[PDB]
Amino acid sequence: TKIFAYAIREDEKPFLKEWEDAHKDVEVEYTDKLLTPETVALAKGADGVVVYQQLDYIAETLQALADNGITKMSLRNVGVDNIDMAKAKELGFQITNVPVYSPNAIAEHAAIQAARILRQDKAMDEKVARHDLRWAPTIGREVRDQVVGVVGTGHIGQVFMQIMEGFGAKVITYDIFRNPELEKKGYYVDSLDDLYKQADVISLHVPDVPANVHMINDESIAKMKQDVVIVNVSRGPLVDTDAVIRGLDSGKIFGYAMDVYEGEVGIFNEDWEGKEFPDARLADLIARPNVLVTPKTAFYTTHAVRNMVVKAFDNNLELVEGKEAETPVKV
Amino acid sequence: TKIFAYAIREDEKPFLKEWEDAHKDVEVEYTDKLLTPETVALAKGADGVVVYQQLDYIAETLQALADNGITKMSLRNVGVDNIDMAKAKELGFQITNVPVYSPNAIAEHAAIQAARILRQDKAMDEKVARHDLRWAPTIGREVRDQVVGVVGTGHIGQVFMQIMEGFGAKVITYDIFRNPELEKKGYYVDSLDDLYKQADVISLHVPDVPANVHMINDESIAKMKQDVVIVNVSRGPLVDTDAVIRGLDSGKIFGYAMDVYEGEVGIFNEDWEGKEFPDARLADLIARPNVLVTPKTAFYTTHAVRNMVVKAFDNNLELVEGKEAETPVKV
Repeated sequence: TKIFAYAIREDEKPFLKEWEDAHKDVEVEYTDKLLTPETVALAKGADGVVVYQQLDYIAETLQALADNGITKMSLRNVGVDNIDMAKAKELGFQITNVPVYSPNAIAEHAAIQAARILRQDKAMDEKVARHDLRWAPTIGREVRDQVVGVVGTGHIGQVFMQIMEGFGAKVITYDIFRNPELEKKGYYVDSLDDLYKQADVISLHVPDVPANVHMINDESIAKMKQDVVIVNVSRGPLVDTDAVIRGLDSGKIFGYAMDVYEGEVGIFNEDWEGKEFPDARLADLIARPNVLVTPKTAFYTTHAVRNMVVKAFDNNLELVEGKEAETPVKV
Repeated sequence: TKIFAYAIREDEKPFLKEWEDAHKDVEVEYTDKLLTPETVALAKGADGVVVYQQLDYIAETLQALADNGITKMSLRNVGVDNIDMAKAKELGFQITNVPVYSPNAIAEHAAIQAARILRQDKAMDEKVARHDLRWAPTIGREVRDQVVGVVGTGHIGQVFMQIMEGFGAKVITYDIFRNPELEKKGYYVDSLDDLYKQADVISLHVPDVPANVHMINDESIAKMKQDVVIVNVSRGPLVDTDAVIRGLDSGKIFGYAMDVYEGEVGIFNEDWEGKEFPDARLADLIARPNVLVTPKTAFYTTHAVRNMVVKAFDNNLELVEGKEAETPVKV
C-alpha cells in the first residue's frame, strides 16, 4: 500500500512521520512541488494521493493522475472549489477533504488580535521601536471592561465566546440560527442592530452567504458604538473595506483586525518584498497603527496542521482499503 | 474643602470629572505641572494635595507645601521611595498611596504578550510589513496546547490563571504560601524545579524580595523545557537579562515578553527618538522578532488609571475630614 503526497511543507513533516510510525505497513513518499500535469508521474505506483494547493485541480491534471493510476485524492484543506468536478466524476474519482481541524486556531487568533487592538499594542510597539519609551498617552482598554459581540455561534464563534468570558468580558451574540443551549444561557440579543448598539468589540464568525456580503458597511458602522473594535477572521466579502476605512478615518472605529480581505486572492500568501505592491489600499491598511493585517493565517497553528495532515492521510488510506471515508467530498 | 492635584494627564481628566460629580461639596483644581518648591504655592488655599511623579519630594518641597498650609498628600501611584520621610514626619505629614488598582491590567498584559510570542505574531507582522505575505513557515502555537506555569498566586497571578484557563491551557502554579482553594483544586507543584520541568509558558507574578533576585538565570533556564516562553511583567530584578539572551541566542527559549528591565530607570518613560540611546542591550532586545519589550506599561489601562485617580482623591478626602484613610503610608 502506497500514498504519495504533494506540496508537503517543512512544518507538515513531523505529522507525516507520526502517521507513518502508526501505519508501518504503508509506504509514504512525497514532494514539495504542487500537483500539475507534469508532476502527476511522481504518483505513478501509488494507490492514492494527498494534496493541498490553490493551483486548480484541472482536467488535464486529473487526467494526468488517472493516466498514472490515481483515482483517490485526499485534500488536507477545506475548499473543493478549484477542482474540475465534471472531469473528476468522468474519471471515477473519490475525493476527500478535512473540514474540521481546530476551531481554536481561528478563535484564538480573533481573541489575540482584538485584545491587541484594545490595548493599542501596535501604537506602543511602533513608539518603542523608534525609541520613544514614554507610555502616555497610549493607554490600554482592558478586555474585561468590554461588551463583546459575537456574530455567528458555530464552533469557532463558541470558542471565541469562551476565551472572551475567560477574560471576564460580558459576551453577547447574534446568529439567525439559534443554538438552544446558548439561548437558554441568555447570550442572544434580539437583533443584529441590537448587537451593534451594545458591543464595544465585534468579531465575525459567519459565512459570506449573499445576505452577509458587505454586512459591515456605512450603515452598520454608523449604528455601532463609538470606539468600536471590529475583527474579521472569517471571510473577506463580509466587510466593505472602504466603509471600514471611512470609519477609521473618521475616528468612529477604534481599530480593525483583518485576517481576510476581499481582494486577497493572488496577493495574500505571495512574496511582494522588493516588488511593486499590487494593491495600494491593502498596503495602507498594513501600515496603520490601529490595524492588524494577517494574510489568512488564522488556521496556521501546529494543532491545526497536524490534523490537516493526519486526517487527510486517514481518509486516503480509507479510500484505498475500500473503507468508508470519514469526510468524503461530493464529486 | 478644596483638593489641589499635580501632574494631571489628559487621560486622567475623565476620572477627575467623575470624582468631582460625586463630591459636589469639594472644590477641585489642578495643574499638569510637577510638584516643586515653587509650584507648591499653587496649592495655597487647599486642604490636601493629590500627586504623581518621579521627581523627588524633597525636604524643600515638603517644607514649601507646609508653608502653604498643606500637610496632607495623596499619591495616585504606588512607590514612596522618592519621599524625604524624615522631613515628612518632622513636618507632621499624612501620606497615602494607591497600592491596588486593577490586577487585570497586569494579568491581561502578561496573557496577551504570552499568546503573541506563542503565535509568532511579531515575526508575521515583520514579514507583512515588508510585503512578504506568505504565511509559511511562521507557524503558531495555540495557547490551549500549552502547559502554563504561574509563579505566584496573589491577585494578579490568579487573574492570569483564569485567562489562560479560558483559552483551555493546562495551568500549574507555584507559591511559597499556597491559597487553600487553589490547593484543593490541585494547581500547585511542589517545587520551582517541577514547574520548570513541566511548563511551556512561565509567567512571573511574585515580588522582588531577596530570595527571588535573579531567579531566572542560566541554571533555572537549563531546567526549563525546550521552546519555553518566558513572561515577566512583575519586577526587573527577578531576571538575569543576559541569561535570557543566552537562552534566546541558543534557541532554547522560544521567546521573551518583558515589561520590566533591570536598569530601566532613567531609560524607560523617556523619549530617545532621533537621539542617542543609552543602552545597547535594550535596543537589541526591542528589535528581536521573538522579544516584546514594553516600558512598564502593564498598569496603563483606563480601568487602572480611573482607580488611581479616584482612590487617591478618596484617600485625601478622608485625611482632610479626619477619617481613617483607606491606604495610608507609614511616614
